[PDB]
Amino acid sequence: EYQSKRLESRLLKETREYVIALPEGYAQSLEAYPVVYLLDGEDQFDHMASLLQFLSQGTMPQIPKVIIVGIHNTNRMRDYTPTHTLVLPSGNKGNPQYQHTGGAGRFLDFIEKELAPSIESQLRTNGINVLVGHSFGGLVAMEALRTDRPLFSAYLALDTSLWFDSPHYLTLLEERVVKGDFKQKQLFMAIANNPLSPGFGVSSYHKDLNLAFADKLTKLAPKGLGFMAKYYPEETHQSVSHIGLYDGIRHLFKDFAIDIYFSKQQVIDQYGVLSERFGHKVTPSQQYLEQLIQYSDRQQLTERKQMLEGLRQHFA
Amino acid sequence: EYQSKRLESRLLKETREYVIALPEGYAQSLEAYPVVYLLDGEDQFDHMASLLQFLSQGTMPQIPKVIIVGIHNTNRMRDYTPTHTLVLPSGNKGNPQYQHTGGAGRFLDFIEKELAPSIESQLRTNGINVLVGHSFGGLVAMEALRTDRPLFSAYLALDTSLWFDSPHYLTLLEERVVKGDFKQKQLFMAIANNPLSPGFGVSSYHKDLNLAFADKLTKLAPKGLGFMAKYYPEETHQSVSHIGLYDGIRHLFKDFAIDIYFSKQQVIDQYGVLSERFGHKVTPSQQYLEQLIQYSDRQQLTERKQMLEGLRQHFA
Ligand SMILES: [Cl-]
Ligand SMILES: [Cl-]
Repeated sequence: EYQSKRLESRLLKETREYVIALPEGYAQSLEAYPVVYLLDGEDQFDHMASLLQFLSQGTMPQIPKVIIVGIHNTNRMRDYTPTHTLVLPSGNKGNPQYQHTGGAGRFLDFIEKELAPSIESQLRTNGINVLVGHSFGGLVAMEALRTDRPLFSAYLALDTSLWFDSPHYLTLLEERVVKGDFKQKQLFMAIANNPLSPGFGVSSYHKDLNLAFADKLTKLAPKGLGFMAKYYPEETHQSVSHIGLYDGIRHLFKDFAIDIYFSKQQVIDQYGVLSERFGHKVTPSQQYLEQLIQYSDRQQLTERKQMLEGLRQHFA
Repeated sequence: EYQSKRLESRLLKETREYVIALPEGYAQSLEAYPVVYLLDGEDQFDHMASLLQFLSQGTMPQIPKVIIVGIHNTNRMRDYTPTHTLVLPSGNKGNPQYQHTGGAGRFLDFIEKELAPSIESQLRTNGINVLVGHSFGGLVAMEALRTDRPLFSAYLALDTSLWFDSPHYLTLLEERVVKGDFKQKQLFMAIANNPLSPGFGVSSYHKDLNLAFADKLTKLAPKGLGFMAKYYPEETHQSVSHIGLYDGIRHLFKDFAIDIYFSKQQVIDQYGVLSERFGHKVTPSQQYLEQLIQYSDRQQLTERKQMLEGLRQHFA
C-alpha cells in the first residue's frame, strides 16, 4: 500500500516522481520512523518494499517499522553516475546515453534539498535515513559517502558498478577511504558472482573490483565507518538486489532487538550504543515496546512486564 | 499483478477464494508452466509471489517461470489439520476453533477434485505441481505426502506445526517414512528457531519436533524421496516463510539451469535426470531457450546458438 507522488525539481529542472510506503500502525500514534530510500524505484520497489514490510511485521519483527520511499528514474545515466565518460573500461564507446553521465552530485542535491525536506515535512521521521542502491544505484550510495552527505547514516550498496569510469572513479573512492574519519556512517556491500562485466563480455572484472575494494576497506578500517560485506557465489548481478537487501537490512538493525529472555538498564545502554553508531539519537520504537508489554501482560511474564513499562516511560 | 478468483466448493459446501499470478510472457506463446500452490494466501501470497516472480525475471533467471496459485482460508483450523483434537500438547484445551480440527483430508480433496482441475482447464500447466505450506499449512504438505496424493511432486514445508496433536499425528508421519517407497517425491523442510512453542510458552518443543523428524528422514533415507532440510537459527516461526521459500524453491530448481560456457546431449541427459526425479516429463522452458539462443545470437557465440537451436527443435 503506497502513495504515488510528484515533486517539481527546480535543481534538476523536471518533474520527479516517487512512491511512499507508510509502516503499518503509522496513523495510530505520533511515533516517528526511519526512512529507507530506495533507488531504481520503477524496477526495485515492489520486491524490496514487500520484503521490508514482511521483515517488520508480526510479534517478533526482525527490523523496525520504516517509511519506504522509492525514487523513480528519468535520466538514469545522468543521475546515477558520479563522473563523466563516453567509454567502457575496454576503451570502447558506451551506449549513446553515456553523453549524459556525471550528474550523481546534482541528483543527490535533489534528494537532500528537495525530496527529503518534503518527506520530512509530510511525515514524522526520526532522523535515521538509509540509502539502498543496486548496480549504478550503488555508485549513488558510494558517491554520497564519498561526498560526506549529512542525510544518510547508512548505505546498502548492492553489487555496485565500480567498473564505471574505472580506474578514475574508483581511485577517488579509495582516496576517500584512506582519508577516513567518517561522521558515524555505515556501509554494507553485497557482492555477486556475475559471469559478465560490461565492455568485457565473459569476465570477472566487475566482481574483482568489488572484492578488492571491500578487502581494502576492511584492511584500512577507516575510523567512524561501520562496514560489512557479503559475497554471494550463487547470485548474479541482477538477482542479488533481493538477498543483498535481506542480509544488509537485517544486519543494520540486528542490535535493535530486545530479547525478553534482560533488564531496563541493559536496554537503555544498548540504545546508547546504537545512538553513537548512527550518530543520531536512537530510541526503541514505541509500537515494539507495546507489543513486548502485551506479550508480557497477556502472558503474566514477571517483573519484565513492569521493566518494559518503565522503559516505555523512560523514552516517553 | 494477479487475477482474483472464486470457486463454489461442492465438497467444502462454501465459496472458496483464490488468486493467480501468471508468469511474464504467459500470453506470448503456447508454453505450459509448473504450478506453485501457496497456502495461507491471504497473508503469504504477496511477499511469496513477488519473490517468485523476482527469482525468474531477467536474462539469467534463478528459477523458471511458474503459475502461482494463492489459496485463501475460510476455516484454517478445520482445513489445515490432519487429525482432530481439542487440546494443545500440554493437555490444556485449545481455543474453541479446535472443535473443527481434522479436515485436512477434505481440503486436499478440494484441491484435487475441484481447484486444480479448474486451474488446469483455464491455464496451460505442464504437470509439475508444487505445494508450499508454512506453519499449520506445513501440515497440509505433510498429509499430502503422507496420503500419497498424486497431484503434487514437490513440497515445501516451512516450519511445520508438527506439535499439533503430538505425539499422535507425528507418529502417523513417521510410520509413513519407515514404509517409504515414495513415488519420486520431493520434500524441503525449513526449520526456524522460535523461542515459543504453542501451549508451552518459552520452549523449543516445536523446533525440536522439526529437527528430530528431519534427522529421522535423513538417517532413514526412504526410497523415492529427494529430501533436504535447512535450519535457520536467526529466524522465527513467522519470519522463516520468506527465506524458507527463497532457499527451498532455489534448491528445487537448481539443476534446471543450462550454462552455455556443454552440448545438445548434455541438456537432453540433464532433463532426463530431472524427469526421473520429478516422476514426470520435464523439458527446458521454451522462453529460457529463446533467451539463451538470442544471447548467443547477439554475442556471435559459436554454434552454441546452433546447439541451442538444435535443443530447441528436439523438444518441439
Ligand atoms: Cl562523513
Ligand atoms: Cl508416494
